[PDB]
Amino acid sequence: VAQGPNGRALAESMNPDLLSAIQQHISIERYASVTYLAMSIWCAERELAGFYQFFDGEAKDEQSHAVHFTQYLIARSQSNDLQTLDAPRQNWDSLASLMATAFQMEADTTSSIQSVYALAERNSDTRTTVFLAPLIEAQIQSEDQFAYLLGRVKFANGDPTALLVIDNELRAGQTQRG
Amino acid sequence: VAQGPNGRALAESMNPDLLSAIQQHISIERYASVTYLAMSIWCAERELAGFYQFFDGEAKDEQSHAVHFTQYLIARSQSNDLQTLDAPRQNWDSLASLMATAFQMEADTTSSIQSVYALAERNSDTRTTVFLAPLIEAQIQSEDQFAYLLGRVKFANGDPTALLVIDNELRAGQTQRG
Amino acid sequence: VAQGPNGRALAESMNPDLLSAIQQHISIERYASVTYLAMSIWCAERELAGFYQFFDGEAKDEQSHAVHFTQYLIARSQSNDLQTLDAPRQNWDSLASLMATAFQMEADTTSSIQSVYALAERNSDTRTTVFLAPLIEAQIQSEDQFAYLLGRVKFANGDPTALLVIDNELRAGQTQRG
Amino acid sequence: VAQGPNGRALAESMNPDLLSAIQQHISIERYASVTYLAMSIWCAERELAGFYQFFDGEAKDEQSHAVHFTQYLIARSQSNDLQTLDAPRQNWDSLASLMATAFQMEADTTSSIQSVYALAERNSDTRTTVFLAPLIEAQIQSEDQFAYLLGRVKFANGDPTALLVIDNELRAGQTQRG
Ligand SMILES: [Fe+3]
Ligand SMILES: [Fe+3]
Ligand SMILES: [Fe+3]
Ligand SMILES: [Fe+3]
Ligand SMILES: [Fe+3]
Ligand SMILES: [Fe+3]
Ligand SMILES: [Fe+3]
Ligand SMILES: [Fe+3]
Repeated sequence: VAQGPNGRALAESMNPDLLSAIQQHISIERYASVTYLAMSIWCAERELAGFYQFFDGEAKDEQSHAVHFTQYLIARSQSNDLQTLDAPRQNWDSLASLMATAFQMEADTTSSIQSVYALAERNSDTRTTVFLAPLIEAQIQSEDQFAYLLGRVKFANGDPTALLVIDNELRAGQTQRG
Repeated sequence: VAQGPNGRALAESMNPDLLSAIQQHISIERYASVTYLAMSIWCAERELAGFYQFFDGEAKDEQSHAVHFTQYLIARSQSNDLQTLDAPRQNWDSLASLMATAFQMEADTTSSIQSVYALAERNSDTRTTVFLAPLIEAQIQSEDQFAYLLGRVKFANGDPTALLVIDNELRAGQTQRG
Repeated sequence: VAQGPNGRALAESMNPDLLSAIQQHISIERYASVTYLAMSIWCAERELAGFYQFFDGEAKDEQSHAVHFTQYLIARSQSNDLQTLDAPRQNWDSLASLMATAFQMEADTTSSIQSVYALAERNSDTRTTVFLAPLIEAQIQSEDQFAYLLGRVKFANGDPTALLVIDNELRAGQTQRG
Repeated sequence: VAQGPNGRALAESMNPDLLSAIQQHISIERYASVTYLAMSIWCAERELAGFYQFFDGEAKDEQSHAVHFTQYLIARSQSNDLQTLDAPRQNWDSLASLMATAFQMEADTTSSIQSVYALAERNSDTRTTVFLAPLIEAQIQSEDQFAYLLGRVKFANGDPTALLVIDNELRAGQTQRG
């Protein structure tokens, strides 16, 4: 039995380019987490308590996704390499602009997973393509959810009254089309 | 065993300037109470039933704070001196202006506690600094809450529709960022 | 009513040096979080599942502490500034060496809070000294806990059998002297 | 409606090389089952009751996997061909050597599934690639589990005391990192 780079017994070697891609994706998830924390703060600063609660939860969820990927590398007997984390964006001129950044962040997270998936396919690392598939499935739902929240905020057309109504929806947990 | 100014057994003498400062602070809490009663009435007169209920409760809470301080003086064997209470402010041109006065009242209550705290520190009255600390902690949360209510009302920008929505939030007990 | 740097109504201005100190401390808590994640991974890589679970939980707790501080800045109407986060230490030659780093990390977190506390005292920012006191109290218990875990691991003197026994204690939630 | 090789109505024909690959994989699962039975016996002969119970359960699970594949061939209207089963390995010089064989057996089971998956992909048999994906996902977890058990036994470094502790973990159902 061979030992993998992290010292554990190795079921199947992993291409170093694929390993680096997964390590970079962990950074993307961690960056999404701190971005949603920054968005939660921006919303709290403007008394948008429902949006604050929503993004506070999204920050914790993205971190959980990051840890899920670190656990996969452990399972593959590959080394983890936790990287320096950039500071998030922290300033927006409107809730609509913040929600656009949030949607882009969610789409960019999927694009990063898809890039890892394509590289796994090129290397015939079927454990990795199989591992990623339900995460891509979850990303479709998150993209649908963020398109819903962004579209509903844009529908409000900057009316504070409409934004208060939506804020109360989010506080109540009404965060998707259902 | 020595007897304190209120006749009870005295654990530790208190500087008369610190005693006067605590007696004055009791008046501040009582004045905050009647101010919030006046605000409750102003809101009821304009059918803002959620704001009326909120301030009715704040009035009772501020009175409870006042009594809490009278109990501390009893515990320190110091005399209480319940003072003449000024009439509250009763007229505002808008809910936003009323909420600004409410926030200032809450901040001024903290500033009064802090002044008592500093005087206790100068006199090394550690019983008093310790007694006041959790009250200052509670004031941070109240200041956060009143900044939230004021900021949400200002966000409404005088739209009656938005103010009705916020009024219903307060009636439901949704009074903080959470 | 004045507006604070983050745009909310301002109860009491804050010295910019104290604000920077709190922002830096948020970074310390975030760095403790990612350090404990790195330690959790190191333990998982060596099948020390109880230590892995323990540090996984500590990572989430430190992040919660960081968010608690961001909420205080919001409450004080001060700006948050989420910073670039250094990569954690990731390599240790023994569990005993890892636990020494963990204890030092916990002690250094307290030292950072104490430095903020002293600066608040110099500026007479009593809201901040009061806010920090229960966090310092919690740090005493965490330091006691980490001294216990480090000391118990050192008692094992590198015996894998003893380390397996302690690992099972941690998996069971037996993480303190009690 | 056409009839498949096993006589049932045929939804989609299957390449004979892919059919043979699935039949061979059923043999791999059956061989893993009898290998884990042999390991269960080896452990029972040395009073390692927790390891005996663990491998007794793994033997039954591998057999269930084999039956799951026979059911897929039935569903595809393909013939099953239950093959002669080799005798398992039965002798090891140490628990650590047995656990190495167990890990290799688990990894080899995944490699066999991956080979079937690749052949299905080459033939565009999407029913089969989809059917196999959750089985590959389960194999990642089993490989992680067996790397954990092997690594924990190797950490014991042949100390009977440490092996008794781990044996009791397995009897209690503590068989993964968690
Ligand atoms: Fe994510
Ligand atoms: Fe996301
Ligand atoms: Fe009060
Ligand atoms: Fe008050
Ligand atoms: Fe902390
Ligand atoms: Fe800590
Ligand atoms: Fe199997
Ligand atoms: Fe298996």
